[PDB]
Amino acid sequence: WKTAFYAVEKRPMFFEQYEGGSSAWCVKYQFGAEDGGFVGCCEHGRILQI
Amino acid sequence: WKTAFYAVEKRPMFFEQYEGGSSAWCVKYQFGAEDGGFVGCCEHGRILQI
Repeated sequence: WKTAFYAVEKRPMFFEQYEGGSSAWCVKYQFGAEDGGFVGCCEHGRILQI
Repeated sequence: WKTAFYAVEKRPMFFEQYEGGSSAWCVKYQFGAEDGGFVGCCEHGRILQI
């Protein structure tokens, strides 16, 4: 797995109040994160199935 | 009435500029308050009718 697959990390989670839409009663919070992944040469590795 | 009917108050009326929906050419304002009441010993008072 040190060469079969790969994970790219860009930005961890973030939380923030969403000003606008907040009508002094319904406080609306927003959050997000960003990252991804992909495969290397998918020959190093196999899958045992029935 | 000092013991027949009770009026309960929670929050004096509050105002606030409604952020969101208010822009460089308009302003939105929003107010609210919380009050209520109930009867105490309604065996105290009496009513006169026809």
